[PDB]
Amino acid sequence: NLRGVMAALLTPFDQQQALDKASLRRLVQFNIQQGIDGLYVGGSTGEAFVQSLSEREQVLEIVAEEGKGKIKLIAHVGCVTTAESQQLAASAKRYGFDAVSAVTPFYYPFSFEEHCDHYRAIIDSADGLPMVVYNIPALSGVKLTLDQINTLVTLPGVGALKQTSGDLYQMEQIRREHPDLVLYNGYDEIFASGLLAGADGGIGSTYNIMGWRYQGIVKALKEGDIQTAQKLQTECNKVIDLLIKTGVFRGLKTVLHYMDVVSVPLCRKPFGPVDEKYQPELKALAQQLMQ
Amino acid sequence: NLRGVMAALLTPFDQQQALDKASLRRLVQFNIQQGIDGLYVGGSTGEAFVQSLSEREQVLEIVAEEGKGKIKLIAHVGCVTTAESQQLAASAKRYGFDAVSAVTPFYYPFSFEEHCDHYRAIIDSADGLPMVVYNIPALSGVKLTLDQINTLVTLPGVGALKQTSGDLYQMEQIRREHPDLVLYNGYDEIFASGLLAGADGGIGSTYNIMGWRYQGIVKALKEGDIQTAQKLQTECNKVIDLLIKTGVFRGLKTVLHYMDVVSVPLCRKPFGPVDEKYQPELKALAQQLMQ
Amino acid sequence: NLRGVMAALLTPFDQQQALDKASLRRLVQFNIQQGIDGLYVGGSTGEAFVQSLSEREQVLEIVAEEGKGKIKLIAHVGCVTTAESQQLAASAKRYGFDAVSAVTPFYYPFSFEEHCDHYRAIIDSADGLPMVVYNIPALSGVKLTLDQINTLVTLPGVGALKQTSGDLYQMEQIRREHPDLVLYNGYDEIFASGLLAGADGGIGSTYNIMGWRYQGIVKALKEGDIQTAQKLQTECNKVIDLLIKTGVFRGLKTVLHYMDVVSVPLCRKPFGPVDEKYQPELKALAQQLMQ
Amino acid sequence: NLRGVMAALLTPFDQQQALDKASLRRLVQFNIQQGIDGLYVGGSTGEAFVQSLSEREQVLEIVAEEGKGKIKLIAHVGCVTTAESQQLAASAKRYGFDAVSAVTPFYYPFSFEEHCDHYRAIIDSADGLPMVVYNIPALSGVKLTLDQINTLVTLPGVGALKQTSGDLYQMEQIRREHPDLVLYNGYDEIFASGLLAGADGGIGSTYNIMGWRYQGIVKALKEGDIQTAQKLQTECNKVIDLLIKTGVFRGLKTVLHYMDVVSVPLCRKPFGPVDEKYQPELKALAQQLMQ
Repeated sequence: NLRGVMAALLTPFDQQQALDKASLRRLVQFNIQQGIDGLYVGGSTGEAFVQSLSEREQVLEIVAEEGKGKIKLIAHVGCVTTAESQQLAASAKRYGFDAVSAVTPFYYPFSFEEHCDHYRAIIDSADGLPMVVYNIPALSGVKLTLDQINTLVTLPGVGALKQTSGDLYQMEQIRREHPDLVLYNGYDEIFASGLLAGADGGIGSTYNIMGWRYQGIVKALKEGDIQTAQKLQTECNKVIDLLIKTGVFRGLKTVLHYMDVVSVPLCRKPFGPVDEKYQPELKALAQQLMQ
Repeated sequence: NLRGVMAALLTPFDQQQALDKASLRRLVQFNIQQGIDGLYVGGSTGEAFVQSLSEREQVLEIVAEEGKGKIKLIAHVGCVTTAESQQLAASAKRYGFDAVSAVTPFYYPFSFEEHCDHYRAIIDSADGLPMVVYNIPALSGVKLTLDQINTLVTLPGVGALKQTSGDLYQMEQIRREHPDLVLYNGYDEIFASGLLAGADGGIGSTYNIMGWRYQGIVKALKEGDIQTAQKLQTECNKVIDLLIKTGVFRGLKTVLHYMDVVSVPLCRKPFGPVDEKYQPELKALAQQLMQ
Repeated sequence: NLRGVMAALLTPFDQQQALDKASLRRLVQFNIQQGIDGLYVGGSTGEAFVQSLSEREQVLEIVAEEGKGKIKLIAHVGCVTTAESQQLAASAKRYGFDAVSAVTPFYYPFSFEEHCDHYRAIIDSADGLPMVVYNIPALSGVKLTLDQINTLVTLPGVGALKQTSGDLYQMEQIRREHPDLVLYNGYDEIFASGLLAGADGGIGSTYNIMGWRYQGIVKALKEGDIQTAQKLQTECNKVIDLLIKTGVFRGLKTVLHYMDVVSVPLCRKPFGPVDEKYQPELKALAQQLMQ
Repeated sequence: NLRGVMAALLTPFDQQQALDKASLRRLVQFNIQQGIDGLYVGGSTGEAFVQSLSEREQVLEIVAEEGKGKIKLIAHVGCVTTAESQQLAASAKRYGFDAVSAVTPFYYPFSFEEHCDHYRAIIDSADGLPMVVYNIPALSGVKLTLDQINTLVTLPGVGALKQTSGDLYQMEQIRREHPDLVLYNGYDEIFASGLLAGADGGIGSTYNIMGWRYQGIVKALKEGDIQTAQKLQTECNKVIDLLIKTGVFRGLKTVLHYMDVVSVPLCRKPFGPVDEKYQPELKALAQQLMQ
């Protein structure tokens, strides 16, 4: 039942790179008002890999306060370490999330076997919340086969899969093998094609600023209005071109700033600031998005 | 006017692995009768890189004889040699094909300038026929930037682009920059998602045995009937699943053999024979495709 | 003067997966006694990416306690966060390490400028200790070009380069551009070839169990005995062949366990344990290394 | 006894892009006089993949005619087709070649079983002539594992391996497994390290203009003069640095032109010219290669 359009929450930092809590609550509220189905918290987009476990627990707790039962809450609880994820998995329950998630452990080369035990351990610590297996070869460098994906997605406790892959053949194969699985599209750029291939919904960072567009694409496809599904996608794509040039996280934070949601558009070092040349475009887009 | 669902044509060899002229013709006519929009001849699917120029020119002449005027005919004329490519391009004009096409020359690491001059030299020899730029990084090993792709797609005399890539963000990007461009989807497994992302047609190998499902998806999307564009794409993928186990060129030749179109389902060595274990499955496929 | 045969220190854990302090001191001392030039501490081998900052900081303290003034001591301070890296860089200075080192930040795609800034930021925090730029493309995913390596190596503060790469052409180009640069060979299996190509020392994990052999390779080549240099290199490769099968860190921790250096040969989950079939081979290896 | 330092011959063309037999004869003679142990004809360096069988068979003739008895002779006979390869294998024997060689067929993805079969067929047609497996992952994109290489290297009729990989751990596992095997180092830039890892000689393209330097490295390691072995390799590497700038084949033919050996220094298209700006240096290189 945790199927839908969900924003991969950005984590606002202040001038000295400390977590900015007011803008977090603010971004959460903004995201709710916009009409998004839920929030995926603490993932790549939430700059998790550049924060401590306690900073991560903090953000989890705050978005929980803010988000109770208004929307669906999902905690990316993953670290390279099983114990650390298990700790975050525990907090997630404590704070009342609806599920927990974890990237396939990166950097060190682990065996599929060790990946499966890792998921199992977290699911165990999640004490009840379903798991959302997180696939993203680009960043994790972990290449999974369809067989391995069938095995992972069948572990008891696993309730959904976040496909952050542009392979839409594999997308249809996964839907083919698992008709009832909540399969989420990870690349915003190909959202419409991912849904025609079998995704139920999607989790994305650009959902923070024009979430209604993606909600729009689903409506158009459900009604067979393909040309307007194509219109919304290309409009989303002209934004993604810009964001990729400016750097996605920082660029997103910038627009959100011009929308008076995020006090400081800073990402944490080693991320660098947005190039001044890009502001004109970013303010113009912040303005326009207030459509 | 190169828009359409066009079959990437297999070339039948006899028991002594020499060209089988009777089955080629049987295969041309089979396609024509299947209502395919046209044929792309002499490509990878055609085992072109395992034949001599003469053998290649021969199939050109034979399918022109059989096809000229009934359907659209594109000639894959590319070799690693520019000189040889030109020879085949001149013959394609001579034989009366509607366009000429060529893979980015592979094996040696040429430069993009080198690649541009290469297409220029052939376009020339094609003495009037539109060039179809054929992108297939997988097999060729050439990773073209979208900027690079724009330079080629706008090179004087170029009329289309065979996108054999699964990168569908890049599909919509090309469509966005070139709204009047004939863009063929190259990976059958994602045909429907390719069209949605931008392709206006496609050239694929599995069209030889089920060209109608592919033409059906085009219809279903035009209609706004996604549920059946999906039903059909999964019907195609179940086939592709099998074909990949057995070997796509030999498995297509086998299913077509059981369909009484091709005499010997042999590919040239180094390709090997279909594993007998799959013969009963392919036998079955041929049978049910006579639907 | 940070040239030499340096061991990449393993960090021993107990039954509960907590740092095993006693075994660590024992391991620090084993290396000292085996005659190694120094220790590189808190690296990949040291499972730094699977422990906390305080743990990492703990290990640095203890090894500085144990080995200060006895051998060269380089601290891997690296993290994804520049701020976390800065924290540990300041500690390394406080405990009295000789150099500070940092992997190119991973997971997120950072620009080369962002990488330079990252090193500058850490170098600043090291307040005087030189920096050993650590190039490990396979694990990190950061493909640096030679030019990029030339820039990073010329940054004020940088005194050495840890080339954990098998490209031995780039090894001599680096040596050719930088005659005074300390250039450590990162891949133990190619040690002898790496010294022939320009490396002047090396840092390696296997140095923990048979450091005396790489010392021999350095002696051999200096003395022009390529017969023993090859003799030792194949002997080392025979063990490496094994370790790769068993899993390198765990495999090495088991060998040291049978050498009575390490109490519990465990690695932190996600790593699984050594497979029972390797026990007799490792047991037998540990016994013959007592040579 | 086909252990040695073999030059991968260049194939000279005329202004018209046809063969300059006059210069080929001169090239063969120049390498002989240089002191090369043998010649490898019709490989990538001999622009074989941009030549017809007849042109390749013609080059096989003229050099057998010009160098039989004087030096060792190895005909590269590989084509993607087993048949075209077999045809050339037969001619190699006919013209009296010492050995035969074939690159792992490329472009279409073939299985290992298919590769083994291909080699057997060629081995069969060379009717007694030993086969030199030609491994070159970079240009062919065929990735063989150590086990696969072990199987190829033990196929009956196989006499040697041309290792065109910079993986010097693999070099030594091959030497370790097969102590009697003739192992040719394929990357000129790492020749000295390739030999210290296990190779007994090399087949390289830069040998045409400075083969003596490569003989000197063999002499150097033989005598345990690693210092002059290193001096020599950096001399070779500075040439390689430039050559990679100009384009290696075109650049080789140009210095050879300034050396009077090759009349016209063209490569066949798709290769373009040496950019005008390199002429001075290449001219200068040839000037100094008269050492």
